[PDB]
Amino acid sequence: SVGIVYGDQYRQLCCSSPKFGDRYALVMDLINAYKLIPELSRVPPLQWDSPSRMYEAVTAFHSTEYVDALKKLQMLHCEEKELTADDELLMDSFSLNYDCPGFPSVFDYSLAAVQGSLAAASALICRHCEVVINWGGGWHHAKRSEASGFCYLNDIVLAIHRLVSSQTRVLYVDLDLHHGDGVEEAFWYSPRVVTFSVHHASPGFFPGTGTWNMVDNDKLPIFLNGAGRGRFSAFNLPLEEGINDLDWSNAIGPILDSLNIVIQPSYVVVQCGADCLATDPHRIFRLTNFYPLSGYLYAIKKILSWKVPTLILGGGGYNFPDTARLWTRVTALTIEEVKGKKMTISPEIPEHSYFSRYGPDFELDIDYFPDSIQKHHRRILEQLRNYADLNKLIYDYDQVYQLY
Ligand SMILES: [K+]
Ligand SMILES: [K+]
Ligand SMILES: [Zn+2]
Repeated sequence: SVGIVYGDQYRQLCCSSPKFGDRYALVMDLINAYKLIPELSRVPPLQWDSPSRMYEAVTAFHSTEYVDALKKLQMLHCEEKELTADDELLMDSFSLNYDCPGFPSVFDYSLAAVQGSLAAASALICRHCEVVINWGGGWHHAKRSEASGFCYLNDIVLAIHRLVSSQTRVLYVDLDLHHGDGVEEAFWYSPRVVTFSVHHASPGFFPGTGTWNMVDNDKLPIFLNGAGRGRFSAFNLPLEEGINDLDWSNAIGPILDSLNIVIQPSYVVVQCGADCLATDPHRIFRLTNFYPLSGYLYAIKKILSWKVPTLILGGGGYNFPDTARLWTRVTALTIEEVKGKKMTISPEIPEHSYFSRYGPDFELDIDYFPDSIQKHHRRILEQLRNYADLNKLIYDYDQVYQLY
């Protein structure tokens, strides 16, 4: 069965932030408008028996000082008076400012994503669901003691921790426009959680990592890829702007297949940030949600074909209607692949709460008309072999080679 995280309180909290506003409501309501909810298993967000238990859970990754500061940020933003100079300095020291501002619900909002992704992980662990979706989660940039890119708590890292602690190996796949730095860092030293991010990278583009390592020497630059026992276990594919569905699919396809073959993961966690869409305000990549093929749908279908318990998460995407259009198709596709039953989504957006937001055409398709990679493939193939050799993994080097 395919599970999805939702709930009345969950929805309210996920819609309480200034940056993402009511995005989660549009997503879930569009899924509902397409009559998909009865096909899905409702997974309630996790709750804790006490403040201490909650704190224990979140500090499994985050520092106590950082969690304390994030809690204080909420309290301060629920008061009339301005922050003191000392409190400003404190918040700045955790990057709780700039693109990670405070707001009255900042702690509750951030924690909600954690509640949802932990619950999703548990439903996979006890085998209640074969796949679980959490469109309220996917906050890949949050660090141990730093907020980053409107990510305050890293629900992904905490969920993966739960999965690995349930030998267990986890494959993390980050499809967002931006490098999955927080998750990559969290597992930099662990061979058990392999991370793979495909993203745009270019000078001055956030967050700046996931590409060639810039250092003071004249040698050709190279990629960092993990450390200690985690050497070779962090994979990255930076792509130039403008890439379309087909080229993006061909770029990541062989990599995904080779990773599954070599790693043989017990769980897959996929971050499906929707900011690669051609209609995203970034205007960097040109992916679509087309399903006659959308790069996103191509990747998800491939991952699902592995029949490995899978967690599907959200992430970036500041065009709310088109993010909803994409995730609705991802959800329908997941039902179809898992349950082996056909879904017939009307090409026309059905009347519902937010119908008006889908102008002007009101169709399910987004309103859009559509050497380096070979070098990356060779590099990645070499890294995969290196990872396998270091971890004494069994597999056919030629079969994997033939994938590319
Ligand atoms: K990414
Ligand atoms: K790793
Ligand atoms: Zn992003």
